[PDB]
Amino acid sequence: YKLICYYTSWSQYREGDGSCFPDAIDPFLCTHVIYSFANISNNEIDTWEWNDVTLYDTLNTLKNRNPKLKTLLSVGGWNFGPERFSKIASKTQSRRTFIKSVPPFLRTHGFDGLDLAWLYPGRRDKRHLTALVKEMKAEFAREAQAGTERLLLSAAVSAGKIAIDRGYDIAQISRHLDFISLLTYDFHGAWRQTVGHHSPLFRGNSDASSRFSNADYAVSYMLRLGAPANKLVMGIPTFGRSFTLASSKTDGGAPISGPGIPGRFTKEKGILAYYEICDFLHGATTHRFRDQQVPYATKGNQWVAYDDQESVKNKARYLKNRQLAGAMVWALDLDDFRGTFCGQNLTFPLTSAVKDVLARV
Ligand SMILES: *[C@H]1O[C@H](CO)[C@@H](O[C@H]2O[C@H](CO)[C@@H](O[C@H]3O[C@H](CO)[C@@H](O)[C@H](O)[C@@H]3O)[C@H](O)[C@H]2NC(C)=O)[C@H](O)[C@H]1NC(C)=O
Repeated sequence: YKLICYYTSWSQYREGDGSCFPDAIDPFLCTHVIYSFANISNNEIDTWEWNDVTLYDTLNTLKNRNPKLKTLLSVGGWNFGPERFSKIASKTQSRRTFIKSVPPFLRTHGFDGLDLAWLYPGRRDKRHLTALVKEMKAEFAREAQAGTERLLLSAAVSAGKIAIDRGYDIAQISRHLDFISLLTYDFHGAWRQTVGHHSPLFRGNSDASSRFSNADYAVSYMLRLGAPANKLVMGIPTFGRSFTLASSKTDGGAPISGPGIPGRFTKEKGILAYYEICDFLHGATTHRFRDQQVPYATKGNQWVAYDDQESVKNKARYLKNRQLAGAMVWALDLDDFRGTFCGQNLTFPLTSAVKDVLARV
């Protein structure tokens, strides 16, 4: 079983214990660690943070302790304009340029592969996305002729049915990618004013429309569209989503006035690190959707949708029963990496939970 874990560059600037460097990663925790977000300049892959070269090296030294540990660098991300991506892949001239620039880069800094994080291609992009993948794999296959281990090529893909139909040719790209990460944790849409869970496992016998907004459907749809189970990786969130209640109503469907207040270390409205959530829980009321098998908490006018050890284990069991390749965890820096916030002196409680399920078979 694979266990793909993302590490984000910007988590280093977090104050106090929130600060996280590659240093804190247990080399034996995951099978692959993806460094989050390289950038693109003059149609060529490039660094983002001033000290990326130092961090790249810090991350890749973990491989000295765990010889089997694979690392990848990811291009794109949320702060990377989809248009910029769209622009690079349409013109075969800039595409080939971008492509040829990658292997040397990755080889210089010690990466075993590239992760494509084109955050949401549109209807006019499908054709070009396919081209990018086809050609990149071809270039990688070629570079291996030089006597070295072929570079890996993966991609983070949307879990929403509409987004999927619109910009992805799943059948095509699947035969060229090494593994696909399903972003099964962006289900509750930031568009409108209601309380809801962003990473439900099941549909839940309790609301007819938007049966497409749960991991179960997402996985079944990908399999239907032709992606091999042995290449699909289900994404599991290590963070939670917060909301500011617009009323004293706390149950499903309650009115929302806006995102929840930021966390001490995370500092972003509407998001909270799992370790921030462990602190929040004190004096909070815990609930759990039985149909969807995920929890949520409320305190004052703040409403939080998150994942605990049990929900995460549940998702992992599901993942194993459908016979998927593994799990993907978004942000090791959002889990309790120090292991000092969430009671149990355990390090990486959430990621460890997934690993336990993947490991007992
Ligand atoms: C990776 O990706 C981008 C593309 O290379 C980097 O970017 C910007 O690139 C330069 C750097 O500041 C900007 O500014 C010059 O030109 C603009 C007009 O384009 C002038 O107005 C400005 O005064 C500068 O002379 C570009 O505007 C901007 N380009 C794009 C496409 O966004 C980007 O910096 C990088 N990594 C990071 C750290 O974000």
